[PDB]
Amino acid sequence: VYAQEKQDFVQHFSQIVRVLTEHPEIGDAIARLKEVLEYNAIGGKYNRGLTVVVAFRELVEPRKQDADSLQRAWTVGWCVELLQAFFLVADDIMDSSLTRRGQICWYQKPGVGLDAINDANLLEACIYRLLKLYCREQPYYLNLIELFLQSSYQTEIGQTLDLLTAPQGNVDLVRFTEKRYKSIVKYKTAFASFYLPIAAAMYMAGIDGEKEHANAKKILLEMGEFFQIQDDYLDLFGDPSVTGKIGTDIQDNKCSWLVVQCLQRATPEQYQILKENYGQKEAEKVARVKALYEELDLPAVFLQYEEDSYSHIMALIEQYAAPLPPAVFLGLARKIYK
Amino acid sequence: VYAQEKQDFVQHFSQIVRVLTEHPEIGDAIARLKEVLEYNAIGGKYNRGLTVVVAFRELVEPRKQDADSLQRAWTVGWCVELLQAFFLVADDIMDSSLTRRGQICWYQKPGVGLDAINDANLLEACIYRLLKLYCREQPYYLNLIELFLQSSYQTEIGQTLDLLTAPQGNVDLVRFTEKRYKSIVKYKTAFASFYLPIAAAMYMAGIDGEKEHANAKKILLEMGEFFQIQDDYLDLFGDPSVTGKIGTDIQDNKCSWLVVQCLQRATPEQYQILKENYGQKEAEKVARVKALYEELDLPAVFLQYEEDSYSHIMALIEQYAAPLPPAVFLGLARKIYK
Ligand SMILES: NCCC(O)(P(=O)(O)O)P(=O)(O)O
Ligand SMILES: NCCC(O)(P(=O)(O)O)P(=O)(O)O
Ligand SMILES: [Mg+2]
Ligand SMILES: [Mg+2]
Ligand SMILES: [Mg+2]
Ligand SMILES: [Mg+2]
Ligand SMILES: [Mg+2]
Ligand SMILES: [Mg+2]
Repeated sequence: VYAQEKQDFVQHFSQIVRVLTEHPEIGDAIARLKEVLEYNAIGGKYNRGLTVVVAFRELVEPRKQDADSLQRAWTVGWCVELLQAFFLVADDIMDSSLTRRGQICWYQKPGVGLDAINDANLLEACIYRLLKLYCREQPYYLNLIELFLQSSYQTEIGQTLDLLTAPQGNVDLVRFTEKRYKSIVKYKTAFASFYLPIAAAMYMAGIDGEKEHANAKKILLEMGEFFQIQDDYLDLFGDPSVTGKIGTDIQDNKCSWLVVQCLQRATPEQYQILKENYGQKEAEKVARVKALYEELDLPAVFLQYEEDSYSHIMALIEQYAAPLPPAVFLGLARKIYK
Repeated sequence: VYAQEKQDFVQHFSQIVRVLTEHPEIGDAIARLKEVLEYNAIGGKYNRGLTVVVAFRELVEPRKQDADSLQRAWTVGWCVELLQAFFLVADDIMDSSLTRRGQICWYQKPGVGLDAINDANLLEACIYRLLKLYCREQPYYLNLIELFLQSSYQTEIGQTLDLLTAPQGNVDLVRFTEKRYKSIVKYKTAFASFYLPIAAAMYMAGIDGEKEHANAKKILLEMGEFFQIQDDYLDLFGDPSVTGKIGTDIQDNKCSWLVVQCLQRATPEQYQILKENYGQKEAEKVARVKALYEELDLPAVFLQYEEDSYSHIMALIEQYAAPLPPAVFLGLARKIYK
């Protein structure tokens, strides 16, 4: 059912690679592009890319869903997956991460290293190549170009706020507030992970109205915040065999949802333990932070937050879904809430 | 004269920064964006950015050069400078460079490091922000967006070929051929440094014809090749007080014009010296390579190549300038040939 939706989307990847890797001496760069694409855009759940396709099929009249229109829909879905790949290749370098999607991070691969910086930019370039190849004659062409560009700018502003609040070797507990946290996740995750795929399908369906996009945004940016909060919870308490990646938030001095909650509940003694042990590479210091989170019942605080968040997002769907089919937002809510 | 053209272009930078750095909690990210912009887009000769303005003034009828049209011209000129800044911030990381434009490389700055990866992407994002803010209602809007996107993709393919031919710790003398060299520079430099600013002004002047852009390209890509050959010559034989940067091509195992010329002229003994000493960090090995280049009269070979190249580019101007004013290409030829 959901795995069959997944299978149909994945089966289009081979064609995406062929169209992108189709001049001889430059063939070595194209062979490297193929390796970058295969290593990084394949191995995930493809939820963002699939959201484009599922939303498109639910927003466009079935008699208008011809072979070429569906081809454009899974191409844009794959552009969303490429945008995620570009950001994650770079994010893994800047966060000093080890693994991603069950394998070593592209930059950690022997023979890759900081050449991954240019590889990340190539993934970004592939989006606009695919949009030109498949959507240049469509009335929503410029809307899609501007949407991917604006989503990248917002993510990058978010990444800047994330990195500025997490300086290496500096105590930044005073800056780990709820207000700072909400602004970081709004920009670094909410815009590109949730608004982008639904907005892309909306534009392809000819739904270009400011009011409709603003209403969809009201639901989706709140869903984006939950998704990042769950990502911060899983960084420490998730199973790496399930998440496919090793957590680094504590070592990286990140303004995680966990540290924000810790500081709101900590006694003066607990604050001192957090101050002495946070943002450092020493395994025993990281372990001390985890023990403090468990002492403050942060896993239980997360489960209560997830319940309260799900009800809030469902209340936002009742308020702002119209005139779009509620199934567009309910499908996405089912996939992110566990 | 040329310094007054330069001064007028530089005086618009303060407005570019204000428009880009104009939401409070996110203010810290905006303050970082301002620091990235001031450190990296200021300190150069601004030749690419000025080329847009000079070409625009020479291609557009003076009665059509109103205040708003000129404002759009120096804004696009600054978008070209931003594109260069994005690529150079990243290139300095991947080439392990120390200095640029007379100061330490942005990534080498204490407190910056690999966060410069996101800073480079922010510079790239600023191009499309400025194009939307100043050119969205112009008929050449999409032509400019697609031109900057295509120029970035070609540069990135070029950067891939550059990095693949220069593996760290691997002997790659067999791959340092004239054919490989010509393909690397065509993509990594020629397209974005020479075709882009003239094409941008051409589109702003309403010159959008395939034939006209192809003719301009025939001159400009050849000029781009010369510029990269001079860049490779200056990497070793240039004065860092004049170039503003320290050479790393020998240490980085790069397919430089110098090593290509060395291999074409080397005796079996000289080839062995090059093989033992190229692509390594040891100062005495780098010195041994430089001595071999001087023994093979490569500085004299470069001066003869520069003379032969200047005559060839001037012959290309006589063939392909029409119907554009030859001054458009002659101005650029004067600034790059020393
Ligand atoms: N949002 C980008 C990637 C992350 O979610 P990830 O946990 O590295 O996948 P981050 O926590 O670095 O923000
Ligand atoms: N073209 C990009 C930058 C260079 O010219 P630069 O010498 O680093 O300025 P490269 O030699 O790395 O190609
Ligand atoms: Mg990360
Ligand atoms: Mg991160
Ligand atoms: Mg995370
Ligand atoms: Mg360099
Ligand atoms: Mg380089
Ligand atoms: Mg160089």
